[PDB]
Amino acid sequence: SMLGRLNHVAIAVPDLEKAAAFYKNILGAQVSEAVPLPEHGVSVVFVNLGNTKMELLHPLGLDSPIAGFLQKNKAGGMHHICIEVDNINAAVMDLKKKKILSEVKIGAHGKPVIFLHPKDCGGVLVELEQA
Amino acid sequence: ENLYFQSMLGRLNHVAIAVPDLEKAAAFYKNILGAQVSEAVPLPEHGVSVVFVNLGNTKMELLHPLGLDSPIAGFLQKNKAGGMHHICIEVDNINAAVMDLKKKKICSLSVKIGAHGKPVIFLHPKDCGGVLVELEQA
Ligand SMILES: [Co+2]
Ligand SMILES: [Co+2]
Repeated sequence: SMLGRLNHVAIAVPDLEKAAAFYKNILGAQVSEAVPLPEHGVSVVFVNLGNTKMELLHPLGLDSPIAGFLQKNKAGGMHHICIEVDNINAAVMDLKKKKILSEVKIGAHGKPVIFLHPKDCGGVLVELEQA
Repeated sequence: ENLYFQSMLGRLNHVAIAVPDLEKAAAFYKNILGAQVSEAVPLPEHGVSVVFVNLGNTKMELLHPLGLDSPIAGFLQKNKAGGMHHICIEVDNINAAVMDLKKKKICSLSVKIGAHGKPVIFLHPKDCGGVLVELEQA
């Protein structure tokens, strides 16, 4: 098998500051500072849960991919999960061979990623990232 | 970063996904993605059947309604194709946690016995950024 550990769960939030402060000051999580990533059109806050991370996303730019998501879910909502694969290239070829959204691109962690359409995943947008 | 950290929040225990078909969802993660998938476990006391997808560092729970009064039944009526439902974070002691939330004037959605036999509570997604968060005793 090529599948690995869950890298992160992504949450689109309508306010980055108040979302990060909730997990930090209400739930007592270890929370990072807001990191702007213009090449991906989001600002990210990393919530470290020990075994995995939570990514709080906020749009950065008008053509941001998650800008439309927050327009349908104005209060926020779960966006996608990220599972690691030992090799992104053999994975896509095994998925293409298995006749299974994204046309391989460098992800928000500097590693190549792809996104699977939620229809084939049970309703959840699944991002596969090179381990 | 080896900083001073005093907190009762723990590891992420699972991420829950409500699916319109348990069998076809479990088969996808097992046979398409190569994940370790459990057999369907019925939980009538909670009105769901659950399939556990073990990713090593955490688990994903694929939920399907079991009974007409299922709690995720309304979710699957709005999201017919499925969707992410909630996350579950462990706490070192559920009782000290709930009152620390009450002291912080945080109104909770739910203490009840959860799907793993341990006491749980649910926070309203408005205060969590849109995600339903379940706290369960570690
Ligand atoms: Co991501
Ligand atoms: Co749960």
